[PDB]
Amino acid sequence: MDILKEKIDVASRLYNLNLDHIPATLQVIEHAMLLLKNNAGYGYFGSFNGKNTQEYHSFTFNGEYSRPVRDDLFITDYDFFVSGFREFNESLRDIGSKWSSFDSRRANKIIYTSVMSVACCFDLWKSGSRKTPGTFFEIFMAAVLKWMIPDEIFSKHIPLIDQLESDDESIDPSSVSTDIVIKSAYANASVVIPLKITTRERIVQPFAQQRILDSYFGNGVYFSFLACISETQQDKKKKKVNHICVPGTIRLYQKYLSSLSGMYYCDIPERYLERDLTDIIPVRTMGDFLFDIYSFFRSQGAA
Amino acid sequence: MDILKEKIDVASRLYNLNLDHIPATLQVIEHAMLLLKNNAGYGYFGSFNGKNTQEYHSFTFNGEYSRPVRDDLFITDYDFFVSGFREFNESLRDIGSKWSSFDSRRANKIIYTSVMSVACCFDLWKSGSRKTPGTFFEIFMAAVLKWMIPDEIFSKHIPLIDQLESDDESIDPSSVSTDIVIKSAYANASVVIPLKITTRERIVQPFAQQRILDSYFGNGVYFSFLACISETQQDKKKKKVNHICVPGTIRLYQKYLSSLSGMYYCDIPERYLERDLTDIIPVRTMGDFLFDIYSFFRSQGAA
Repeated sequence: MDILKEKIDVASRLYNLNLDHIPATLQVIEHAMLLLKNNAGYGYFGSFNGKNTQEYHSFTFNGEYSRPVRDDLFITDYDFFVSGFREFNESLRDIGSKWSSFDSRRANKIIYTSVMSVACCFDLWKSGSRKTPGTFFEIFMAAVLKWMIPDEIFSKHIPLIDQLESDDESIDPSSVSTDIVIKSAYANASVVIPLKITTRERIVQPFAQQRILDSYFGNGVYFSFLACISETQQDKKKKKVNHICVPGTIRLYQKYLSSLSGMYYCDIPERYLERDLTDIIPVRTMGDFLFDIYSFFRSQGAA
Repeated sequence: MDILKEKIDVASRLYNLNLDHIPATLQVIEHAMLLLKNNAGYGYFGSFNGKNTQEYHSFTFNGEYSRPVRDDLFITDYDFFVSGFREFNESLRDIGSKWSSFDSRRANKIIYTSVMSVACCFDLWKSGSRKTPGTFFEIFMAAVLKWMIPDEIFSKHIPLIDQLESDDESIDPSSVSTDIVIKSAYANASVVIPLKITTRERIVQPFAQQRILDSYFGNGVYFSFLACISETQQDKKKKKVNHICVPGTIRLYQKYLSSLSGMYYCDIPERYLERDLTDIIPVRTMGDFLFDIYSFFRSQGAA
């Protein structure tokens, strides 16, 4: 409960110190999962309604509700999740040769569960920076991306990215920038992975950053892939789920501000699945994310 | 108290309907001023400390405090303010011929007082959209800019600006975009005035917008001038005032994201007065703002 924060802080500190943080981060997953399992109620909460219906569940504790959870996506069985996680782990070693839709669906479900397990724990036991789930999301992904392409350069900091993130934190201590830079060992090209659970008004931020990097380093050096969990919004009173989408804005951004290589969600909002977006920017999955990122580095750039 | 909101709503509705809103907006100033005068305590609150000291005052009511107010800037005498306002009004008619430092200082002090009088009323009597002071700031400035250059085209809406503002509001109903577009009657050029009391993380927003307009309409069609009140932040516990500045970020933004014509404050943060910013972007005053904007249109563009 308060053991969870301590446990994150351990993994968070290892990460900043730039040490092997993966064991300590798995320990956070283990503990968040067992916490919800032994203390939290779990039921149907509300639905999103558009072209289709999407049902969402919530974890409960002493009245309080967690953010909405796609039950069809969250693995609510611990032993299931444990053996799932190991196979997910081994499939990343041979993603070059095999990456079926079953490999993608489970990578997606695993990432979702891992991040959302930590997130929901904070919604119920409200202890931490309130930006800690965002922090765990970065740490976790940094963990997985390391298992997968362990030969690419992780430990580079770029001055202008550090500038934007330092200044961001100096404004709002609760809204802090988590971006991952992976540079290719073999060519002068690298990816930049802005991580956010949900985007809200910070949707311009990856676009603006891409623009800045293009006009500072030149056009084919940095490629941005955006990783998210959802765009869900809880309406706690009416027991239903919104999807906060700005399709017009993203199109303006893609066309006239800057181009990103892709947008990725565990829980893709139904609105973002349409051609008005997908024509001009890939909107894929967190399982698709891993392959796309790997593919980029196999290609040595240019994707 | 609750009469103030009703009174703003009247002026706000006239404005959106695109009618003469100036009388109804002066009535809001009249009433906010008399409210603070008859009900509010007024004392020294705290200071900012850097290269120099800057003392700030606050209005009080039933324990509650208003945001910090530069006493040297706010006109706390009603009759003073009233005769001040009229002369300010007449000087805008002949700003071409005369605009001394005394004309600029009083324009600055008048704008400051008008906007901050409404703002502090909301901090004490907490009734309204919580974005209403921002709303009044736009309305007020739109009022003054109309007295000054009454021959330029105010009533144009640009699709892509409407898109960004509509989407902004759809995300956060409390954080809404207030930008003024004035198009020159005589040449294909116009200004875009993003208004914000303080900027916070929304500092990228005018830069990104400028970029988008340059890459959609071409480079010499839109020029952005940023109008603010301060960058003050209250620390209610320690009784002192911070200045939330991001000088590195604005430089990155000016150089690599987009160029704005100027940045204007009633209460310019001391940090923004340095050459590292002022070399690459004008950082002037709200009194200087009026002349600069007028100058732009006298020039018929290009400034």
